[PDB]
Amino acid sequence: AQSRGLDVAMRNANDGISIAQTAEGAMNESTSILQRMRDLALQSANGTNSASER
Amino acid sequence: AQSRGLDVAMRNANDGISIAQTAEGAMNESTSILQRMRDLALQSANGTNSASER
Repeated sequence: AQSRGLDVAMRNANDGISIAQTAEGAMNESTSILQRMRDLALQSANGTNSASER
Repeated sequence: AQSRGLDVAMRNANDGISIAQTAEGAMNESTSILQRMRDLALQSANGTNSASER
């Protein structure tokens, strides 16, 4: 019984690592988007931008 | 007469071991069923199961 429980525990831990991996990948995409947005803001901060390109 | 009684006692004891064997086999099946149910519960105790899997 304990060995079967251990196998089930390994499967549960693998599911946990998989869901963590999926979350990590989503966060990677989000971080890339955030960095792009930060660069956009920094570019907008330049004085010579009139209003339209802003 | 004692010899006849001894034969009767041997037959009765053998019937008893037969009953014990049948009960033991059925209870072995029951133990297997309980082990499978325990595995099912441990699997369900995950967090990555939403609702349908449960």
